[PDB]
Amino acid sequence: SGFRKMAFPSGKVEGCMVQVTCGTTTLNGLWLDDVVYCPRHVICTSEDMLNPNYEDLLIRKSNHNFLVQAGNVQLRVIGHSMQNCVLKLKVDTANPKTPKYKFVRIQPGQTFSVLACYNGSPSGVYQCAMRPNFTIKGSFLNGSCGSVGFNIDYDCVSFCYMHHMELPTGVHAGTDLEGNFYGPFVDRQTAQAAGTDTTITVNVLAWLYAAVINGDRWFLNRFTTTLNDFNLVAMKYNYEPLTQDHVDILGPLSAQTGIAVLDMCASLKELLQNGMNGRTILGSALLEDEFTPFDVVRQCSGVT
Amino acid sequence: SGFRKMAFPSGKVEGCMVQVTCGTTTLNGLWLDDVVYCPRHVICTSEDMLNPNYEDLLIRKSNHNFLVQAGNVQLRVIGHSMQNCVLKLKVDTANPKTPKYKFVRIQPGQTFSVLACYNGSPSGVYQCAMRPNFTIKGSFLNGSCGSVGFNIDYDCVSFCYMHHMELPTGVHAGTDLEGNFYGPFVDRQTAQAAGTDTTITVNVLAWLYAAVINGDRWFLNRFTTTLNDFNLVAMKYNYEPLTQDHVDILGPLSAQTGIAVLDMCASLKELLQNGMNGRTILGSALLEDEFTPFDVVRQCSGVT
Ligand SMILES: CC(=O)N1CCN(CC(=O)Nc2cnccc2C)CC1
Ligand SMILES: CC(=O)N1CCN(CC(=O)Nc2cnccc2C)CC1
Repeated sequence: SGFRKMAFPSGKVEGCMVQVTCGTTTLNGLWLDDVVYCPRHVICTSEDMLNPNYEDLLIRKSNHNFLVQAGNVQLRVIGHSMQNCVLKLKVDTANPKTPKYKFVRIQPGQTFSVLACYNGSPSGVYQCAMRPNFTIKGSFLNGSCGSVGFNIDYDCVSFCYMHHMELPTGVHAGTDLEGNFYGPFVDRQTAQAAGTDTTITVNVLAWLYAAVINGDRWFLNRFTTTLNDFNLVAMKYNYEPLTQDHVDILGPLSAQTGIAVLDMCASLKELLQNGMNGRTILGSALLEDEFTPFDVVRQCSGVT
Repeated sequence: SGFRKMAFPSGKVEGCMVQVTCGTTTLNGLWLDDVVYCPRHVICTSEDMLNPNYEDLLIRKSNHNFLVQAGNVQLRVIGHSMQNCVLKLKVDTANPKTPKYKFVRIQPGQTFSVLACYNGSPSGVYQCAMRPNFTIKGSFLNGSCGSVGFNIDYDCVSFCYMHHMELPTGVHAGTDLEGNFYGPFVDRQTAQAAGTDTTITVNVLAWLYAAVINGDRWFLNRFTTTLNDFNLVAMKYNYEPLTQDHVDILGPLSAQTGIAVLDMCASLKELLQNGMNGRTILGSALLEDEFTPFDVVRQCSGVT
């Protein structure tokens, strides 16, 4: 028992972190096989930042300008290329610590762990969700670019995010490992609109199931609702509309607790309409949406 | 910017996790140099659990009864001994992945990361605080015993906790790495009183400084208070009394923000007396006490 905002063990990803320096800029790189991936803005200077011409800036750079260091060992760069907003630096040595891995583009509302790094050195690990508006609310300071987000399925690391920027609002934006930004963001120091965000309804329901499993039950009521009725409340409270696909993903949790998904929706409806009345659920005084139904099942069964 | 409940990178500790089986019971062990540490209750059976005579139960066991497996490799046990509530199994091979390490007994109110493990395999990592009453509110299922808590100072891992039990209240208890329980707990399946707990005042203040640094400032007011006055409020709201030692530890945060510690106390006093009024601080709707002043400084400066 107990429910915590748990991150994946970061060991397999720590073994891939390197430092990348180009000119005066230092950030993090991800060394997998004989390739180091890093944000392309490592080639920018302070003036360039406002509207960089990345193709022109990269043409001024040669393999020897990319200084890549894995702790104490220096890597020899034998190729460089830009793919979307990432640079791929081919090195002459395959990372001996390369885990089994995949590059995946996650969906908004899915969760992942972030290994925050500075100068190629890991500082901490935390779990977070890709917001419906494609931003993440992380903890990143200057030098954290190139830190990655990932999930782990037994021995396979699926990298889903590489950190690129902090928007003027203090929220974070980045790319998949092919350098495509999540959301409308660009790697420029410009004010950029993040879409209207919503709360991830399916995750809040999953977390209400985690609460019941772990003994927090005060919010269960004598009511039920329909998807239509619930979605009118979700609309008023800026929650994602619930679909049958979300109900289907909550199936295992519904089966385990014996609480029908629409009955849990009626509990969530009453919490949205009345608040928590100064009470808590799993140590939180708000409705948590950073746990997917998969996360809840995994934590509640002890998956390694 | 951004502030997250960050755990230490778990790689150095993942490399130490092993599985220990004695009879029908399997739990986790910590392999450091040529010693494997694990909870002594690995030698109990269902009947024994209520009041085990550990000295007698261990006398029935020989080195060959302790099956220790590090992933796929089997370790050869050449000695066994009980120290307080831990067993130390001497093995014939020093762990090649042994990091620089220390065994420390943490103080109540201090924080640490837990690497939750099942069958010697890491499942996740989360940060938590040792409650003032010496319990932890973790996420542990059957098989998680032997999972450890730790802090990391650059390359040195200070192990401070080994998980032993879940109290009937769903809270967790364990020992330091010398097998001494934190708090009054014993390794028996008996109802056990956990002391009256309090909120870690110095940590809530540290977290209010983290909030101001990261832009959440709505709670700052035109008031000040004294340690005496603040401590009358702390008393009413079951917060730890604030001392000059706590004020001194908040010094760096006070210097960085320019907000005197007693002025932050007056903000905390108003939040205790009036609540959050449906607002949030760093994504939380309650007063968070799981970040020490050290944690706040480290996260706000990017320490690796
Ligand atoms: C070079 C360029 O066009 N830019 C504009 C500056 N950015 C730098 C940037 O966003 N850093 C950063 C990331 N995360 C947290 C904190 C900070 C300070 C990179 C992309
Ligand atoms: C052998 C003995 O005297 N006991 C009594 C049983 N306990 C087992 C125990 O507390 N397990 C556990 C730990 N954490 C979360 C969930 C569970 C189920 C070990 C100590």
